[PDB]
Amino acid sequence: MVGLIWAQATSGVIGRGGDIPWRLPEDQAHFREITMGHTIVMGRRTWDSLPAKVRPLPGRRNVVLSRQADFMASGAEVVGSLEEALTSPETWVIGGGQVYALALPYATRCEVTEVDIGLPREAGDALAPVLDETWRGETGEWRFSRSGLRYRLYSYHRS
Ligand SMILES: NC(=O)C1=CN([C@@H]2O[C@H](COP(=O)(O)OP(=O)(O)OC[C@H]3O[C@@H](n4cnc5c(N)ncnc54)[C@H](OP(=O)(O)O)[C@@H]3O)[C@@H](O)[C@H]2O)C=CC1
Ligand SMILES: CCc1nc(N)nc(N)c1C#C[C@H](C)c1cc(OC)cc(-c2ccc(C(=O)O)cc2)c1
Repeated sequence: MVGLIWAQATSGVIGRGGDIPWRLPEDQAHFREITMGHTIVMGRRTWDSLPAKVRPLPGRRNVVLSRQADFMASGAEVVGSLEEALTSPETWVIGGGQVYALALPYATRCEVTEVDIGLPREAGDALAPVLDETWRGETGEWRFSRSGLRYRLYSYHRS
């Protein structure tokens, strides 16, 4: 089972300028709940965006995709191909834009957080993948953050 997990603005934006363009603690707990104890796979750019205190993400086997055979990352398994990255029975792909696109055909689950923020797409943004009709989805009820942000969770499956 390969799953994708991401948080997006309604527009589809998941990243801009190498960061996630909002703060949503409740989403972080959700992310932790889904991924804990499992292998997580991420692109090198997403690995870089992790704060040092949380790099590698603890309690998870961190796998980082890079075409750089040189690339070093303490606490992470650096691999040069997707095949090398998806060798765990339950694998969660945690970003970013490039790697969601690469892993999407391998995926049978998506766990999506939608953030109700005004954030129209700009050229060069990292974007969420588009889920087509092969997917079946359940839409969660809207929640309000601490904070000021409305958000909701989707669970998507295909067999
Ligand atoms: N909102 C969310 O849920 C999330 C948001 N983000 C955001 O996403 C953005 C980063 O995503 P993105 O810019 O798309 O970059 P990625 O995080 O997807 O990493 C891209 C890198 O992955 C490596 N790579 C890509 N394809 C391959 C391949 N086929 N084989 C081997 N290595 C490969 C390369 O690393 P190299 O260049 O070293 O070869 C490439 O530069 C940031 O803004 C981040 O904050 C990230 C995760 C989740
Ligand atoms: C929490 C954000 C997030 N939400 C969802 N639903 N899917 C995702 N794939 C990511 C993501 C991501 C990137 C890798 C990221 C960036 C970041 O910048 C501060 C922090 C985290 C992060 C995730 C979990 C934990 C934790 O378990 O304590 C800490 C930091 C994770």
